[PDB]
Amino acid sequence: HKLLVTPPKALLKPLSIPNQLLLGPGPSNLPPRIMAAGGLQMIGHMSKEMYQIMDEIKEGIQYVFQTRNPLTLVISGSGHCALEAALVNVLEPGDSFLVGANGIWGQRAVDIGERIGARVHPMTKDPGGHYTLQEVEEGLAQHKPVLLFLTHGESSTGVLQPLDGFGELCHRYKCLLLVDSVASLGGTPLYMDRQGIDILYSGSQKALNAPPGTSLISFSDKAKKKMYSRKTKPFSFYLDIKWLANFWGCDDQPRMYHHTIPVISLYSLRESLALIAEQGLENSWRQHREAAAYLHGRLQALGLQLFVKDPALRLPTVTTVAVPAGYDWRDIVSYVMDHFDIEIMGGLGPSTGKVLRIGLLGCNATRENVDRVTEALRAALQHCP
Amino acid sequence: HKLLVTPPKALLKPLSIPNQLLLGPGPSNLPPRIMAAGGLQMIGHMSKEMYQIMDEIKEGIQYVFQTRNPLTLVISGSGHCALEAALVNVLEPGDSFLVGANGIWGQRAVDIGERIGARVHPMTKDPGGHYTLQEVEEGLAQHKPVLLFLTHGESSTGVLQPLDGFGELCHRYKCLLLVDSVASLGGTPLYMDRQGIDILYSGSQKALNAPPGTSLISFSDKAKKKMYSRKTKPFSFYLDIKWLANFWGCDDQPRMYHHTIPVISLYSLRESLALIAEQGLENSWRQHREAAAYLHGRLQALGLQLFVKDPALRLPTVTTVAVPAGYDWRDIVSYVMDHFDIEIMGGLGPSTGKVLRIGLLGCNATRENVDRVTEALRAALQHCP
Ligand SMILES: *Cc1c(COP(=O)(O)O)cnc(C)c1O
Ligand SMILES: *Cc1c(COP(=O)(O)O)cnc(C)c1O
Repeated sequence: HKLLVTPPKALLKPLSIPNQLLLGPGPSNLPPRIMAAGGLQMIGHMSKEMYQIMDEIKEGIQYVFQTRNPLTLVISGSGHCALEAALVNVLEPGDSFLVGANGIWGQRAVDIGERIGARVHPMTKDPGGHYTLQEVEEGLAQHKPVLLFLTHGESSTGVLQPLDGFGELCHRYKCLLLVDSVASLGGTPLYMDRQGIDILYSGSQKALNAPPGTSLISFSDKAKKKMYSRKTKPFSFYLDIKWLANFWGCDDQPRMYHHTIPVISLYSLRESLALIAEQGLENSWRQHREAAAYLHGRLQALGLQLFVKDPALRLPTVTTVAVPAGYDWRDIVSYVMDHFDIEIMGGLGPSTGKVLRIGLLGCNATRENVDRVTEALRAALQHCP
Repeated sequence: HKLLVTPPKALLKPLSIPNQLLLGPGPSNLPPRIMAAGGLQMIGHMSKEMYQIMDEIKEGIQYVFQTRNPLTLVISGSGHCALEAALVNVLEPGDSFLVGANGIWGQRAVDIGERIGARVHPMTKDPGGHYTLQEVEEGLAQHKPVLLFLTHGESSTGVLQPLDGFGELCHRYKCLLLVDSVASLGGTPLYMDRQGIDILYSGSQKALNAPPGTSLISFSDKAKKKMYSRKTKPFSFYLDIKWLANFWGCDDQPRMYHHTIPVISLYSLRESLALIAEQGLENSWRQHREAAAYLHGRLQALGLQLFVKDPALRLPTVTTVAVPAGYDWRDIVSYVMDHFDIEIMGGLGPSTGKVLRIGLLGCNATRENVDRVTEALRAALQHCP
């Protein structure tokens, strides 16, 4: 009858949070509109009003993806969860799957691919390598895979991958194209339909400035074919597209309960799509281009060296800087946080220990924050060791 | 170069939401403290401050679960996603899995079990059936399963399942116990450790009144054994416990990035655990008992008949009422919403069409809302057909 665990003393103090300027690869600081909807009251997860908001979010994804794919919806999970949803519904165990292992994203896409039992083919490329359209038409012709995965914005390495024709290509091989646009969406040009991409996904907490935990996905009719006619059943119920599609209104059938959508995160995601819709994709693209170029200038002035040699290959949203020799990078990062309240990051996966990563995302890709991060990284450079 | 999709006109209007009194099985209305943290700014998903909040959330789960299991953490997904996480790490394909199919929850637990390739054994019981400790010791002895699943609070049917000894039992069969306490946690007594439960999970949007999209989970050392020594790799990367455990600080090794936790939802979940810690589990349990009894009284007065005959079996958090003959239930539900701005629900799964469901959850389990829902359901009863 007696209680083993007593109420935690930490929980009896008020929730307090530090004020940080988040200039790493994400998540990023939230604009006022997005904090506001986050503080909103609940409505029924199946009210007609919730359905209306969901439908608006749908159009929002279609606008930012540039597509009319009826099979377009939010995944109730982080970026990873959309990637996993893409793979777990598309790949039968047995299917052949070709992955551009450019950075950690291609690796994760492999790890998942393996886990769901697939003939995965690692086109390994060193941290910084953007796959050649020449390397691709060889790789896929060679392995005749049902699916290719490619990272658009490689936030692990800072690479901006060209996408043109790969869609036209893959289609000729009866191959569907899967693109990770989590870091790239909103920050650089992308056209799901015109570039004939089959599965595009992005995440909430990058250029869109919504809080992390939701993600975005769209399937071309070809993918819709393959998924609705697979013999095997996806190893996941949570991520089962047939269920998700229906509840999200992509069917002929009335919405059936599947799982409880994250209502409040949807309010905030909605707003983030409203915001970029008001700005406009091209205006937003330009801002990210302009901010990144500015940031590049200042870093080079500091004596710092950009990690990606060719500028046309540089991801505007996440800039990667080689590590200043004679410096323990961790100090640099710590000094920025410790003295300026600013978050920047280091390497991830392949790029671990080899780079610093600086993000410029949505309402935060500004000349000012470029100034703040430069003036912070200058000071770091002065007294780090 | 030209843009197919134009910015959606719906997104160019401000986000507006109706004011609803949510008295169904969840999600429920949010208290002020929980709306406030929801409107908070972002911090680094890997800042020491985020780690501190996560650790406080951990204690919070340990307190509300009544456990010291080191393997205790939040799942970045709805209730379903915790259930799926439990199953996908515990069950090897081949393993024998025994499920109390009392309501839709047992069914979902089957569907998943099948999907991950398991020897699932459906102890079907009609909508309302609480498994007999007698039916259990037979079923599990018979099938020698590695895992049993049982719904604690059956929100599909309104049944409150007894749990005592099943833990002691299952252990004697070298069987791990898995309990769904999503609807029951905070609202009725439950003691993970004292009742020797092996895997307990709950969800954020029921009695805790946090927004939907996160969930809670804990593994006993026995489960921790089985999971860290399975030969096969879980069909999911997102839900892989080895990765999740590490990032959540349950390891000897420093936290490695896995996926981006939903920072803002964590703020809100934290607060919801702070709130129940201040109230206290027994005080909260009593409130739900008192409110439910009150609600029961009023429903019976209306001529309405409680769906679960024996009162000791009634889930305090979700009350189920048989459908008044001569009434199309959908009208009743609609009339409540249309005239009173109140949400109540109907059947789900097995109980579809056969019942109405009324939820009493956390700060919302109050005599007042019992009054409001009674006075709304009286009026409905007057002029429904
Ligand atoms: C941030 C990011 C993701 C999202 O990962 P989560 O942590 O799961 O949200 C996915 N892909 C890329 C390329 C990213 O930069
Ligand atoms: C509400 C509830 C859940 C949660 O389901 P999600 O919609 O995935 O959050 C799980 N189990 C039971 C018994 C519930 O009442």
